[PDB]
Amino acid sequence: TEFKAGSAKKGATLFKTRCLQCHTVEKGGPHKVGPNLHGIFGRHSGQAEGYSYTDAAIKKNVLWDENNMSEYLTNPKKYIPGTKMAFGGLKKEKDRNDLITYLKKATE
Ligand code: HEM
Repeated sequence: TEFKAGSAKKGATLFKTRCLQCHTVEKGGPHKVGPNLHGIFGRHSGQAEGYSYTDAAIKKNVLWDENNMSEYLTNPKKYIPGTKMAFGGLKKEKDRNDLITYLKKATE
């Protein structure tokens, strides 16, 4: 145990305000700046087909679980140096918790 469940509603609104800009979550959603995230959890870093990932991502070969996702969310480039993800992070564990919740839920 190292991650706890937050508000999905709250997660939904954070995403729209901080991730929507570059990503879709729906099944059959298009990749945009960032890849479609439908089905992320269970998946390894940089394997969505038809998406052009940096070398960095592929090489990392992360198992997208809720826990990893939270560390990544605090600081992407930190986690996967060279990554083309241009996001500062989420310093608050409470905002991250909400988000992963939303994510866990909406990319399923
Ligand atoms: C919002 C805070 C947000 C989330 C959530 C998010 C998720 C995310 C993941 C989990 C990946 C890696 C997935 C995989 O391995 O297939 C990923 C990668 C990229 N993203 Fe992202 N991301 C969020 C924020 C944003 C924003 C605001 C942007 C655009 C300015 C963006 C874009 C990208 C890009 C580009 C990548 C690919 C990295 C690479 O190939 O090196 N994301 N995102």
